Formats: sequence, C-alpha cells, structure tokens
Amino acid sequence: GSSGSSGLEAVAPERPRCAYCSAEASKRCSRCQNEWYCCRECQVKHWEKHGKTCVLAAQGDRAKSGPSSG
Ligand SMILES: [Zn+2]
Ligand SMILES: [Zn+2]
Repeated sequence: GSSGSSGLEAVAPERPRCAYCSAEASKRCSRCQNEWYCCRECQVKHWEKHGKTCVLAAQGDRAKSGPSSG
C-alpha cells in the first residue's frame, strides 16, 4: 500500500463590497473597472487613494450571463 494524496479543500467565494462603507457594492469603477463600491458618494471620498491604483484599463475578457424579470 503505497499511496498518499490529499488536497481537495472546499471554499466558497465572497461577494464584493465597498471600500469606504463596505456596503453592497454591486458596482464597478467607470475608469479602470478594477474596484467595487456601493455608490459614487464613496467613490469620490476614497478617490484620493484609489486614484493611484486606478489605471486606464480598457475592457478585456468578458464573461457570460443572462438575468431575468418578473
Ligand atoms: Zn460605500
Ligand atoms: Zn478606478
């Protein structure tokens, strides 16, 4: 009996959040698209810092999706 393999750790992903109020982000920076925020209110506030991180980045790889309505 010569065996020994183990590495199937299961972990669930976490939803995005704001950077100022860590509140429901469900939004993306309309400048770099590499940040999350609840509303423009915070975006402006935490802009002095984020700014540096924000770098002109055009849209790249897009995912597939399709919402619905009731
Ligand atoms: Zn916020
Ligand atoms: Zn940005």
